Amino acid sequence: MIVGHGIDIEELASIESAVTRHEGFAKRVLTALEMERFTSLKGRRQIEYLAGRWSAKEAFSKAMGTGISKLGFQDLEVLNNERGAPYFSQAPFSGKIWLSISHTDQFVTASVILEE
Amino acid sequence: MIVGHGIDIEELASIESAVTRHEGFAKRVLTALEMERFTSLKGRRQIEYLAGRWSAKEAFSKAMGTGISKLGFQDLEVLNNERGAPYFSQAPFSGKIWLSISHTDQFVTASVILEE
Amino acid sequence: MIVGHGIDIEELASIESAVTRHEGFAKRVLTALEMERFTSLKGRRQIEYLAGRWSAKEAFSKAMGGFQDLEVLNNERGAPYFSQAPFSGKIWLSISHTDQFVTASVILEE
Repeated sequence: MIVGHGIDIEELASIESAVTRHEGFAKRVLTALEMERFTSLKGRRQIEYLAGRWSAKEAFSKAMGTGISKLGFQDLEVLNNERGAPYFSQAPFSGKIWLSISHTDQFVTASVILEE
Repeated sequence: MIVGHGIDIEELASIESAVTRHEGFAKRVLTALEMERFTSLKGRRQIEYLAGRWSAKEAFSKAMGTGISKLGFQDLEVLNNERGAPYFSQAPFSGKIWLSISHTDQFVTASVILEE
Repeated sequence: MIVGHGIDIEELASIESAVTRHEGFAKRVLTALEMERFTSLKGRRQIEYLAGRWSAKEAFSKAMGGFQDLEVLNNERGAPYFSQAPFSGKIWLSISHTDQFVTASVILEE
C-alpha cells in the first residue's frame, strides 16, 4: 500500500551559489555522516552530492505531504547501501522508502515512494 | 495495486506564451475553483500555478493511459490542502491519486501514481 | 507490492555528442525494432526518441538495482512501454522531455 509520493528537481547552480556564499549551507542540509562524504569529494561531484541530498530530502518531505521546513534536514539522512544506491538511513517513516536520484551537469532530480 | 503512472514537465515560458496568443487560455485549462486561486496570485507564482496545474493534469492523463487534451482540462482539478500540498479534488478515477509537483525557475514537473 | 523504483534525467547534449563520437551508438542503445523507429525519424524528434529510450532503460536498470535486452515501444495510444525486459512483474514507465533534456520514471511492481 502506497502512503506517499514526492518528487523534486533542482538546478545545481542554485546549490553551488549557496555553497559559494555561506559555508553554513552544506552544514545545515547534511548530517555529520553525509558531511564526511561531502568533504571527501571534489569539484562537480562535491556539489552534486549535496544537491542530491537536498533534492532527496525535499522529495521525502513532499512524500509525507509537507515541507522540509517542518521536518528539518537533520531529521533525514541519505547514505549509500552495499549495492551503492542512495537510501534513507534516517527518516520518520516505518515502511519502505523507495528512493531514486539522477542528475545531469545542470540538474538533479529525486523521487520518493512510501510503501506500507 | 498500482493502476497507472505518469510524469510530465512543462516550460513556464511556453505556458505564458500560451496565455498571450489566447486570452482565455487560463480559463480553459483551469476549473472555476482553480481560476479563483490563479486570479489571486501574481507574477511568477501565477504562471507557476497555471503551469503546474497543466503538468499535474497531463501527468494524470498519462497515468490513465492518455492525454489531457483528450481527457479534458475541466474534468480534472488540483487544489491545495490545509498543509499546502497539491491534490486532485476532482478526477475520473475511483482510487487514490498520489501527486507531487516540483519546479525550477524555468520548468515544472509533476508525477502521478494511481492506486486501487 | 513495489519491488523497484528508478528515475533518470538526461541532457540531449550527452546523447547528441555520443551519436557523433561513435556512429554505432544508436545501434548499441536500441534494439532492431527501436532502430526502425529511430531511423524513420529525423532532426530533434530523432534525437528525442533516442534520448527517451536511453533514459527509460537507465531508469529501469536503476529500478532493478545490456540495453539490447531492453525494448521500449509505443502502444496504440502512443504511450511508451517495455515490450522486453528481464522482469516478469508489471513495469510502470513514463517519459517526458523539454528542449534540453528528457526524464524517465519506472516503478516495478509484483
